[PDB]
Amino acid sequence: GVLYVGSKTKEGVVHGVATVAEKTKEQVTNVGGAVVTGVTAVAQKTVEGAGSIAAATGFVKKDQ
Amino acid sequence: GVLYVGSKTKEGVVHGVATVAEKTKEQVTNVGGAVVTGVTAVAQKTVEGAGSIAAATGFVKKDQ
Amino acid sequence: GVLYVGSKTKEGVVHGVATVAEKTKEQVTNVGGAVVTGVTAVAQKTVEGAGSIAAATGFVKKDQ
Amino acid sequence: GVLYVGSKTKEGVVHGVATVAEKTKEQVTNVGGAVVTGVTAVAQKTVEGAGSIAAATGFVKKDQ
Amino acid sequence: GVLYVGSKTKEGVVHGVATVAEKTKEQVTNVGGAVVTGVTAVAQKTVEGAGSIAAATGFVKKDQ
Amino acid sequence: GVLYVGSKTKEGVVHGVATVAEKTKEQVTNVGGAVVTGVTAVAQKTVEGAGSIAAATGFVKKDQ
Amino acid sequence: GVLYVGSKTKEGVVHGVATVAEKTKEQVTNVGGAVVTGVTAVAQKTVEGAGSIAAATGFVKKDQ
Amino acid sequence: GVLYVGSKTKEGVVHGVATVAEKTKEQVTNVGGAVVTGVTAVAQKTVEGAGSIAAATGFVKKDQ
Amino acid sequence: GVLYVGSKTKEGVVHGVATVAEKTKEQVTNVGGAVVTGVTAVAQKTVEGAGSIAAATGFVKKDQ
Amino acid sequence: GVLYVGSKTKEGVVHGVATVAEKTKEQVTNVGGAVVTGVTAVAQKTVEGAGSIAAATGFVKKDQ
Amino acid sequence: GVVAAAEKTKQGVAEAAGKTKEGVLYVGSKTKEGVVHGVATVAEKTKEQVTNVGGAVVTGVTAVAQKTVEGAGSIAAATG
Amino acid sequence: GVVAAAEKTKQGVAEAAGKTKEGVLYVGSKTKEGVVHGVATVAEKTKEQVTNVGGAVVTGVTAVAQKTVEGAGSIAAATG
Amino acid sequence: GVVAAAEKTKQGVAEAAGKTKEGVLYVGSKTKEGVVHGVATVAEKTKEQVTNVGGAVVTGVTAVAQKTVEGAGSIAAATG
Amino acid sequence: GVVAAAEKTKQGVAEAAGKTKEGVLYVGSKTKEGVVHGVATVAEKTKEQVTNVGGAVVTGVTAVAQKTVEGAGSIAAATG
Amino acid sequence: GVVAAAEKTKQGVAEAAGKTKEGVLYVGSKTKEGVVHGVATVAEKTKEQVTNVGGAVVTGVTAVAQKTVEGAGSIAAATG
Amino acid sequence: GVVAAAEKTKQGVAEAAGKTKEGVLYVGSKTKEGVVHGVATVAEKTKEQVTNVGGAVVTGVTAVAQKTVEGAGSIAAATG
Amino acid sequence: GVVAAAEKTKQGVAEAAGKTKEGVLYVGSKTKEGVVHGVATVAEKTKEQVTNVGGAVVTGVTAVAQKTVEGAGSIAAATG
Amino acid sequence: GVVAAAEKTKQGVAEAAGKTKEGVLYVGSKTKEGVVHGVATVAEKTKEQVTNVGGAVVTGVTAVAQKTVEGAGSIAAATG
Amino acid sequence: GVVAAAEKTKQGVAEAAGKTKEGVLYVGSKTKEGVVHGVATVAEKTKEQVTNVGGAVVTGVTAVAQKTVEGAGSIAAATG
Amino acid sequence: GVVAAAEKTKQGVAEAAGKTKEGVLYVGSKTKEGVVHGVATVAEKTKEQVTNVGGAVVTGVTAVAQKTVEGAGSIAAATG
Repeated sequence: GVLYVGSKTKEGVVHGVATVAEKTKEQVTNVGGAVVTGVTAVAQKTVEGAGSIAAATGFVKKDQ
Repeated sequence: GVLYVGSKTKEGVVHGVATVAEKTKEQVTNVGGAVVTGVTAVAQKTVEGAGSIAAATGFVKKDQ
Repeated sequence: GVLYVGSKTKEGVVHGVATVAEKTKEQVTNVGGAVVTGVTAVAQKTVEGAGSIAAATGFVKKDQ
Repeated sequence: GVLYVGSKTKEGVVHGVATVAEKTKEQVTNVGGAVVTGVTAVAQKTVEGAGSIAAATGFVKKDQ
Repeated sequence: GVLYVGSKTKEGVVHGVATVAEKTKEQVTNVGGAVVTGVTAVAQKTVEGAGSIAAATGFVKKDQ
Repeated sequence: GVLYVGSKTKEGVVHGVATVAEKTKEQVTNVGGAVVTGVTAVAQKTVEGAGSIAAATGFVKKDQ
Repeated sequence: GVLYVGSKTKEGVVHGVATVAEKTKEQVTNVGGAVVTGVTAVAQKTVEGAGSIAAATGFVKKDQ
Repeated sequence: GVLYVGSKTKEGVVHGVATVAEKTKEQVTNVGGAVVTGVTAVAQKTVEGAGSIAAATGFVKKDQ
Repeated sequence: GVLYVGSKTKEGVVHGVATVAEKTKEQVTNVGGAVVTGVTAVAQKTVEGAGSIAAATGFVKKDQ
Repeated sequence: GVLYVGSKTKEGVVHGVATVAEKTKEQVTNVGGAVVTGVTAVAQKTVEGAGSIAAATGFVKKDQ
Repeated sequence: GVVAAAEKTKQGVAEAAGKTKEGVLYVGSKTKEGVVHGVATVAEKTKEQVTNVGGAVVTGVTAVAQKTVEGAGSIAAATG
Repeated sequence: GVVAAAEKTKQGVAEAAGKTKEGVLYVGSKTKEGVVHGVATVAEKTKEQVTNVGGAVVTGVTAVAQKTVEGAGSIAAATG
Repeated sequence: GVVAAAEKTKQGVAEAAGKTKEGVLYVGSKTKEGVVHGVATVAEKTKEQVTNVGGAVVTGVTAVAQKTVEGAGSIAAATG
Repeated sequence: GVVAAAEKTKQGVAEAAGKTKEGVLYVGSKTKEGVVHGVATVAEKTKEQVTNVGGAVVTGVTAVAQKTVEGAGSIAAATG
Repeated sequence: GVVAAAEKTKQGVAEAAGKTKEGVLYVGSKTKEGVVHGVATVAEKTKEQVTNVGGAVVTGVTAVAQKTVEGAGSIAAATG
Repeated sequence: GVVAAAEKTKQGVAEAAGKTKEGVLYVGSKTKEGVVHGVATVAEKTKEQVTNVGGAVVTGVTAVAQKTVEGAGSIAAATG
Repeated sequence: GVVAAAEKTKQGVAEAAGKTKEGVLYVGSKTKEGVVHGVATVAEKTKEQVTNVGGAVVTGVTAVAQKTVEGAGSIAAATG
Repeated sequence: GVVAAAEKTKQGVAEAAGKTKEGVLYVGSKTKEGVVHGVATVAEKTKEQVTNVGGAVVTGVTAVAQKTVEGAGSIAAATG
Repeated sequence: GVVAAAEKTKQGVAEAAGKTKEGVLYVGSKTKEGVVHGVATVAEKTKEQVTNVGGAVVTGVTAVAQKTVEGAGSIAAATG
Repeated sequence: GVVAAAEKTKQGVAEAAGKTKEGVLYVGSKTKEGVVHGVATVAEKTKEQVTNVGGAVVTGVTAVAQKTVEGAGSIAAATG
């Protein structure tokens, strides 16, 4: 039989994200559009199937 | 038979996200759009099926 | 049988992302478009299937 | 049988991304287009199947 | 049987990307086009199948 | 049987990319075209199959 | 049997790319074309199959 | 059996590319063409198959 | 059996490319053509098969 | 059996390319043609097969 | 002295400050000192025998973090 | 003195400051001192025998982080 | 003195500052001192015998991080 | 003194500053001192015997990071 | 003094500064001091015997990073 | 003094600065001091015997990085 | 003094500066001091015997990086 | 003084500067000092015997990088 | 003084500068000092014997890079 | 003084400069000092014997790069 002593496994992982912002100046003017300027960390693992969205941020959907 | 002694497994995990913002200035003016500027951490694991949205932030949906 | 003593495995992983911004000035003016200017870390692992979007940020979809 | 003692494996990994921006000035004016100017780290691993988008940022889709 | 003692393997990996920008000035004016000027790190590994896009940034798709 | 003691293997890897820009001035004016001027690091490894795009940045697709 | 003690192998690798730009001035005016002026590092390894594009940047596709 | 003690192998590798640009002035005016003026490092290794493009930058495709 | 102790092999490699440009002035005016004026390093190794393009930069394809 | 102790082999390699340009002035005016004036280093090694282009830069293809 | 002033604004913020001194900050930081982790073993037959006479013996997995301000620190000490 | 002033703006921010001194910051930083990790072993028959008389013996996996301000620090010490 | 001023703007920011001194910053940095990692072993029959008389003996996997301000630091010391 | 001024702009930023001194910054930096990593071994029969009398002996995988400000630092010391 | 001024612009930035002094920066830098890595061994029969009397002996894989400000530093020292 | 000025521009940037002094920068740089890497061995029968009396002996894979400000530094020292 | 001025431009940049002094920069640079790498060996039967009496002996793979400011530095030293 | 001026341009850049002094730059540069690399050996039977009495002996693969500011530096030294 | 001026241009650049002094630059440069590389050997039977009494002996592959500011530097020194 | 001027051009560049002094530049340059490379040997039976009494002996592959500012530099020195 199979033995697993002290074994580690990572699948779809995100680890260690550091960010710093000192004395920064930002000016935005948006009209009917998207503007994104932030930290985003996403991890997904799908065994089977379809139509799985892990994350959706800052979007403008206007389908017809 | 199978033995698992002291074994570890990660699947779809997000770990360790650090952020700092000191003395920052931001000015935003939005009209009918999306603006995102924040920390976002998302983790998903789907065995099967479909149509599974883990997270949706800062969006403007106007379907017809 | 198979033995796994002290074995490690990474599949679809993102690790160690550091960012710093000191005394930076940014001015944006968007009209009906996309502007992205932020840290983004994404990790995916799909065994089978289709139609799996891990992350979607700063977009403008106007299908007809 | 197979033995794995102290063995390591990386597949689809992104590791160690450092960025610094000091005293930088940026001015953007966008009309109905895309402008991207940010750190992006993406890692994917697909065993089988199709139609898997790991990340999509700063886009303008207007299909007919 | 096969033994793997202290063995390492990298497949589709991106490691060690450093960037610095001091006292830089940039001015952009875009109309209905794409402009990209940011760090991008992407890693992919596909065992089989098709139609797998790891990353898509700063694009303008207007199919008919 | 095969032994692998302390053996290393790299396949599709990108490692060590350093960039510096001090006191640089850039002025761009784009109309309905593509302009790219940023660091890009991409690594791919495909065992079999087809139609796999690792990265696509700064493009303007208008098929008919 | 085969032994691999302390053996190294590189296949499709890109390593060590350094770039510096001090006090440089650039002025671009594009109309419906492509202009590229940035660091790009790409590494690919394909065992079999076809239709695999590792990277595509700064292009204007208008097929009919 | 075959022994590999301390053996090294490179296949399709690019290593050591250094570039410097001090006090340079460039002025470009493009109309419906391609202009490329940046560092590009590409490495490919294909065991078998066809239709594999490692990198494509600064192009204008208008097939009929 | 074959022994490989401390043996090295290079196949399709590019190594050591240094470039400097001080106080240079360039003025370009392109109409519907290609102009290339940048460092390019490319390395390929193909065991078998066909239709493998390692790199394509600064081109204008208008087939009929 | 064959022994390889401390043996080196180069096949298809390009090594050591240095370039300097100080106080140079260039003025180009292109119409529907190709102009190339940059460093280019290319290395190829093909075991068998056909139709393998390592690099193509600054070209204008208009087949009928 | 420092002076700040915002006028005729829909949104405004005026901040002024004299002498200032920042402090230490630790966000998401890890520190290990004297730690042992990840020890895996597989055996069929193990025999261990220790025989001590008038001495000091330390054995097994062990982590220590001593901090002796005055005097002698030792893991094992045997002074006759 | 420092002076800042914003006028006739829909959004405005005026900040002024005199002497300033920043501090230390640690974000997402790791530090190891005296650490042992990743030790894997496979054996069939193990025999270990230690025989000490009037001495010091240290053995096995061990991590130590000593910091003796005054006096002598030693892992094993045997003074007759 | 420093003076900054923004006028007749929809969005404006005026910042002024006198003397300034930045501080240390550590983002995503790693440091190892006295560390042992990645030790793998495979054996069939292992025998280990230690025999100490009036001495110091250190053995096995070991990591140490000593910092003795005054006095003598030693891993193993045997003074008669 | 330094003076900055922006007028008649939809977006404007005026910044002014006198004396300034930057500080140290570490982003994504690694440092190893006294480290041992990647040690792999395969054997069939191992025998190890140590026999010490009135001396110092150090053996096995070992990492040390000593920093003695005043006094003598030694891994193994045997003074009669 | 330094003076900067932007007028009649849709987007403008005026920055002025007097004396300035930059600082050290480390981005993505690595440093090794006293390190041992990548040691692989394959054997069938190994025998090791050490016999010490009143001396110092150091053996095995070893990494050290000593920094003695005043006094004598030695890996192994045996003074009678 | 330095003076910069931009007028009648859709986008403009005016920067002025007096005395300036840049600092050190390290991006993607590596440094090794006292390092040992890549040691591979294959053997069938190994025998090692050391016999020390009142002396210093150092052996095996070893990396050292000593930095003695005042006093004598030595890997092995044996003073009678 | 230095003076720069841009007028009647859609995009403009005016920069002026007085005295300036650049600093050191290191991008993608490597440095080795006291390093040993790439040592491969194949043998069938190895015998090693060392016999020291009142002396200093150093052997095996060894890398050292000493930097003694005042006093004598030596790998092996044996003063009677 | 230096004067630069651009007028009536769609894109313009005016830069002016007084005294200027550049600094050192290192891009993609390598440096080795005291290094040993690429040593391969194949043997069937190896015998090595060292016998030291009251002397200094250094042997094996060795890399050293000494930098003694005041005092005598030596790899091996034996003063009676 | 220096004067530059561009007028009535779609794209223009005016640069002016007074005194200027360039600095050192190193791009893609290599330097070796005290290095040994590429040593290959094949043998069947090797015997090596060293016998030292009250002297200095250095042997094997060796690379050194000494830099003694004041005092005597020697690889091997034996002063009675 | 120097004067440059471009007028009525679609693209123009006017540059002017006073006193100027260039600096050293090294692109793709190599330098070796005290180096040994490419040493290959094949033998069947090798015997080496060294017997030193109160002297200095250096042997084997050796590279040295000494730089003694004041005092005597020697590879081997034996002063009675």
